[PDB]
Amino acid sequence: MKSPEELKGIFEKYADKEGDGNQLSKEELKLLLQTEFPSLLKGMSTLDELFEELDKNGDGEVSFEEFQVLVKKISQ
Repeated sequence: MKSPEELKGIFEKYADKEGDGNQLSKEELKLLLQTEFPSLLKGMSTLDELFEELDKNGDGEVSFEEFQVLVKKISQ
């Protein structure tokens, strides 16, 4: 969605590796940049503050409602 089928993709590929492909988790956010740009998860203390930067109780999941702050991280 943020690019030619590059953002909505994570949301069906890794978001799908776990349950539906319309929700994410910590084991499928990292794989995102890794495929597109692994070092996109900077901001220091990353690998975790990317989860709270979107939701605060997803329960370890990130639906496309919280995966939006990342949608502006692919296009470029």
